[PDB]
Amino acid sequence: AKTQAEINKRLDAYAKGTVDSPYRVKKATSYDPSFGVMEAGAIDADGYYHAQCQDLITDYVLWLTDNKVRTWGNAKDQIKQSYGTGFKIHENKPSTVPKKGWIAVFTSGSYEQWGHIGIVYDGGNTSTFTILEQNWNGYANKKPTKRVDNYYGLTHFIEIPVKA
Ligand code: MMC
Ligand code: MMC
Ligand SMILES: [Ca+2]
Ligand SMILES: [Cl-]
Ligand SMILES: [Hg+2]
Ligand SMILES: [Hg+2]
Repeated sequence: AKTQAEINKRLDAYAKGTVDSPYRVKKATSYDPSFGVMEAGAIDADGYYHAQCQDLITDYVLWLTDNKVRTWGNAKDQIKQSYGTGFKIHENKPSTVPKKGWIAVFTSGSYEQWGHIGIVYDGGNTSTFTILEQNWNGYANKKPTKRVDNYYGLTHFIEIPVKA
């Protein structure tokens, strides 16, 4: 498990393009004509579809679990598997405020077909929070980027283990 300080450091490094990850693009990379050239800092964990939302989580979960757990499936499929001990899936109830480093999973509305996923950067309040995510633009080309979300379509949070 990682400490909150380690988690918080890693989130800023994702957003800065400096994260210690072997899946971070070092030089602008392209292989899929349907997507934009991945900029330095984009995370591509599977070698398909350039830098999608789930690529970020694959990397993050690998890091949290010392490379023991590789995610499978699309964003929406993350709530149908377990990343292991100390990971907990919570339904988003309208009371529910997430914590920094938790994983936010969108599975309804326009997000239904593949889902969307990202990391809670600031837990916010009941109205909004700040997410760190890839590919909210659809072009699969940008590094992880922060966005204010209003909980629309957001159905679950994955609580991650945090070391004292
Ligand atoms: C490798 Hg944590
Ligand atoms: C609330 Hg699990
Ligand atoms: Ca990818
Ligand atoms: Cl997405
Ligand atoms: Hg640990
Ligand atoms: Hg939607």
